[PDB]
Amino acid sequence: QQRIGVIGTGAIGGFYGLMLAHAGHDVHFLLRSEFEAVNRAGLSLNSAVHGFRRLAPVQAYHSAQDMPPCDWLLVGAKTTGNHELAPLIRAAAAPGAKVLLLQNGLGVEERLRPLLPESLHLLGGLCFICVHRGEPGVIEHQAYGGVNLGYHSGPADERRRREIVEEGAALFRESGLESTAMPDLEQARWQKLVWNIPYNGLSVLLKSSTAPLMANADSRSLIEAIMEEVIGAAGACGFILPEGYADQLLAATERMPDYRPSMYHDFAHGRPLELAAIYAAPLARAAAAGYRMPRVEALHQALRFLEAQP
Amino acid sequence: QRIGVIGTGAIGGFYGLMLAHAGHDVHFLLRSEFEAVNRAGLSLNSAVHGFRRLAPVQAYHSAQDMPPCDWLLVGAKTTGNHELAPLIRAAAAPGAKVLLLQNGLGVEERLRPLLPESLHLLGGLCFICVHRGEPGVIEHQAYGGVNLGYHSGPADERRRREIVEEGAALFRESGLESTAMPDLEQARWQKLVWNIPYNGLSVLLKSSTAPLMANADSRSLIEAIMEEVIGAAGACGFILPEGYADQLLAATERMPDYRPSMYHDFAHGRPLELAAIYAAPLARAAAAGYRMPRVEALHQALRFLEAQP
Ligand SMILES: NC(=O)c1ccc[n+]([C@@H]2O[C@H](COP(=O)([O-])OP(=O)(O)OC[C@H]3O[C@@H](n4cnc5c(N)ncnc54)[C@H](OP(=O)(O)O)[C@@H]3O)[C@@H](O)[C@H]2O)c1
Ligand SMILES: NC(=O)c1ccc[n+]([C@@H]2O[C@H](COP(=O)([O-])OP(=O)(O)OC[C@H]3O[C@@H](n4cnc5c(N)ncnc54)[C@H](OP(=O)(O)O)[C@@H]3O)[C@@H](O)[C@H]2O)c1
Ligand SMILES: CC(C)CC(=O)C(=O)O
Ligand SMILES: CC(C)CC(=O)C(=O)O
Repeated sequence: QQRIGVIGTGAIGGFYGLMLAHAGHDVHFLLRSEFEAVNRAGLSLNSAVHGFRRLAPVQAYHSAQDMPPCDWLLVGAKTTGNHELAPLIRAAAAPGAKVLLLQNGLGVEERLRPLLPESLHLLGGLCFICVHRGEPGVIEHQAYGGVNLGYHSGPADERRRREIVEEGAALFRESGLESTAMPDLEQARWQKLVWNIPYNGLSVLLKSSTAPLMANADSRSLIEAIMEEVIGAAGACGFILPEGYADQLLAATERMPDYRPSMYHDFAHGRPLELAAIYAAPLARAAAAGYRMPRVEALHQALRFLEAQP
Repeated sequence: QRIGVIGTGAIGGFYGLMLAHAGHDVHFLLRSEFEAVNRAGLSLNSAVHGFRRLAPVQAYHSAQDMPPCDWLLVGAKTTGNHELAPLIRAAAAPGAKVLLLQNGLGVEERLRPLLPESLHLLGGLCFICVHRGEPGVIEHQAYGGVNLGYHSGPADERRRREIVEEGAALFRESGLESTAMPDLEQARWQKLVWNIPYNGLSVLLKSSTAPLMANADSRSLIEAIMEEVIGAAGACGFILPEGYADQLLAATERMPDYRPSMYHDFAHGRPLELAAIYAAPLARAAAAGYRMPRVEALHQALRFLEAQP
């Protein structure tokens, strides 16, 4: 019923694009390194939640200008190349399209917004999912998959903004995925950092997946201390998270399957880490509030050092 | 002045050899590399002084075989006092001076209950870049000075200054720089400003001093850690000299690329000196109500790494 465009068909874009297509939506994929392989072989998903899923043939595109105008654009690219990202979105966007950034970090919508026409709605999609590019054209989905949507900016008034976020959530729900409308995209991005900041960084730094990090008492105490810093930074910036929120997130991660965070896969494959959106932007916002995050600041410095080493 | 060396590694081998090369009667107790040292001897390749060779050397595999020494240079690691203590006692002459050429905080006090109260327990702060190369070979890269401080023993206020002065004179006799320190605790805190950031980050970031100093992010991290140790020392009653971080950084800039002792330990599978270098300063700072979040986090990361397969 809706024409969906996927700008950046990686683990996230491939997964959500495939899931929507399997729900009967008209999905068009823009691919980069794997366009040729996915164009011929197709898209396939190994998922512990949804079983094996395949799309063949896929409506795949190597040029964004080849794509037809889409009502929703699912941005699955990393936050690392914003000026490379913007021209593609405008090309594939139908009049008044909804742009949904399926991206981690803080301040990402504001940073992309100057390049996007004011006629386009800009939304944030916070994905709680364990997923990675496993094999060329194959997506490895380990757990979860829910997406929470929030409206950032666009021509909609307050009622229409809620309707558009609800419309986006319902699309994923129709696909068999969990989805809720968030009242405050900025508050939700801060909440998501409480998990991404310790786990993404320590997985790279300590060369470890989630289970050994939770099993060892020192890493677990370090994770909790980092969580408190992010929660304090969120509070200092005007967003007070729920009571005992660190304990809730720690408990759920213990129930998580053994998992290597997205940033771990990035570091192993030599891809740029999303340090700017996940670490630098929270650190800068907290500094503006006069709130120091010593452990996060030190972790960011170590991550930058590791990226720069031969 | 019979000198004994308990733990003839890089540190014990270096200072023992320098004393022996200066005519002293030095007796080396060895562990893993005894048979190698007993045949080849001790060779010192020093970028500061040059090449020195001690062959043959008075080498021992058990402290029981050692004669009673007036000075005991302890160059062992701080990770096995239960093994270390009977060795010191067996090699100690009556009223001997035990010099702990070891990093960390609280090191002497942790050893004092296992040594007779008639022995003089001293600390030796060694600012030096030295490591064991091939068996029997000591690779000395930079610096080498030792500052001495008195911790415990039967000596009165007068003899405590004389004993610390006598030990410093031995090292100055051998061509080394050596200063008598009035406060061993403050001097140990000073040495921690270097070993806390550089030992841990070398293991954590799988790197040596040159890459850590050349990268702007790791350099800022080192500095931030240094200010934590400085602030903790001041919170515990020991105000360190001003701009000591900058002085340490400048010395490290003029250091050849160096792997701290803890880096060699991790690579060889030996236990890391975390208890003396991190746990003790953290607990001491905690009792003073001073928090070291970066050092606390570094210590947790190191404990994680040491427990991994
Ligand atoms: N479990 C997860 O993976 C997860 C969970 C939550 C949130 N996220 C967030 O989702 C976003 C993507 O993460 P990911 O795991 O999916 O990484 P990924 O597997 O590397 O996917 C990123 C995709 O974007 C493509 N891309 C980037 N620029 C492009 C351009 N101009 N044109 C066409 N394609 C372009 C990349 O192409 P190439 O593959 O050819 O390089 C890649 O396919 C990140 O912001 C991440 O924080 C990920
Ligand atoms: N440039 C430096 O190396 C440097 C500088 C400043 C401070 N330090 C500190 O000096 C001390 C020793 O450093 P290092 O570089 O000489 O290490 P090292 O090369 O490993 O030398 C240690 C020597 O003592 C032995 N040993 C280790 N633990 C022992 C124990 N519980 N009991 C008896 N003997 C033991 C070792 O036996 P094996 O032969 O079997 O290994 C070895 O012979 C450490 O506290 C270190 O932090 C070193
Ligand atoms: C639920 C998290 C594992 C997803 C995420 O944010 C990531 O892997 O980067
Ligand atoms: C004086 C330093 C270069 C030595 C040190 O801290 C070490 O190697 O453990």
